[PDB]
Amino acid sequence: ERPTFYRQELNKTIWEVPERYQNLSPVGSYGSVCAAFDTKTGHRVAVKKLSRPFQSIIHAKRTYRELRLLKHMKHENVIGLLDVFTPARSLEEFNDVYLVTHLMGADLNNIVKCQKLTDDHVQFLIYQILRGLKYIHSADIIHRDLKPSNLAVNEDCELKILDFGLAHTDDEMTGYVATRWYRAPEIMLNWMHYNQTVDIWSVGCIMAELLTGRTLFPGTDHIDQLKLILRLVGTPGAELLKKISSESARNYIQSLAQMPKMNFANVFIGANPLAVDLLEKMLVLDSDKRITAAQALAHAYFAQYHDPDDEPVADPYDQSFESRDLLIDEWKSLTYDEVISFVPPP
Ligand SMILES: Nc1ccc(N2C(=O)C=CC2=O)cc1
Ligand SMILES: [Cl-]
Ligand SMILES: [Cl-]
Ligand SMILES: [Cl-]
Ligand SMILES: [Cl-]
Ligand SMILES: [Cl-]
Ligand SMILES: [Cl-]
Ligand SMILES: [Cl-]
Ligand SMILES: [Mg+2]
Repeated sequence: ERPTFYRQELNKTIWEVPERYQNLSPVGSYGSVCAAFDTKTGHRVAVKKLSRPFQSIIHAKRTYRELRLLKHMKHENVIGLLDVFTPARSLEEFNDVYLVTHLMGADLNNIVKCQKLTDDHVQFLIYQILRGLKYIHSADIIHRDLKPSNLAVNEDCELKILDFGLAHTDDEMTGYVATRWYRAPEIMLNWMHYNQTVDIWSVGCIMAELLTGRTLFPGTDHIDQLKLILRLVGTPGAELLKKISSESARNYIQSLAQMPKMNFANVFIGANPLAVDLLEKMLVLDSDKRITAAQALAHAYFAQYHDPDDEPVADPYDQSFESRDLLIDEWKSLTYDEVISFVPPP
């Protein structure tokens, strides 16, 4: 049952993998990644070797979280797991974890910065993002890091969501950085407990950028970005203010002069009126009032692609491990069980 493994050193790293994976080629270094040819399936794949997966309790739990999430995702518009393996023959010698996915080429950044996008292209790209998000949200998963570099696109304009947020550093979110430009204001500023509605804010920012060719909220820091956001959508009323938990944050918001919501038709000049309407329903400051993924799929902007019989939901997903307090070797044994129980896709 166990395949034969072979060892090789590539760019100062030892790779020990099943014989089915051939012609390994480093492509980046979380972990290190190689492209390879999978002779069993005929696909070009990415093989990721995790770095120090069990070095702390925090790191061991994150390894388990990533493997559980990738094993669950089975949807045309979401990255899935082709294989997971370890050269260890027993739990006692278990130390390394390797993950195998389809090799991705272009991301949405390349399409946006380069090509000329018709409204038809925007419809199809945003439709596929929302189709994947309906699936993800139906399992009570929040992506939390949706942005153009985390969306893979091929020559036929087909799209996959990848790089789920496995929980970023403060330094990574500081300054003039794309890592913050797509984040909802309530999570950027820790206003309140957040939920899946943060992802719809991100879709609105991405859709705006496809329509204009320009970043919607390219702030030079957290406060500059908040000012750009409030100039477009308006300052909050008393209803949303009650929902912000920090007294200082509430005090700061009330220090700002009040501003009305702008006319989106005079911002997104020449856009399809149905695109403008959908943007007004995503980019809502109060997260309770944003449109959901399931509701957006039925919006008239997507009439040529919407098929309610081909927009599936996910199997239920048990996340109770997230509140569990375990030792390193307990998280490690749980991860080992999930490696050896993996069943490949058809
Ligand atoms: N700045 C800016 C650039 C482009 C746009 N635009 C749309 O939003 C849809 C067509 C179009 O040219 C709007 C503002
Ligand atoms: Cl093999
Ligand atoms: Cl996939
Ligand atoms: Cl090992
Ligand atoms: Cl990006
Ligand atoms: Cl005022
Ligand atoms: Cl489950
Ligand atoms: Cl421990
Ligand atoms: Mg990424």
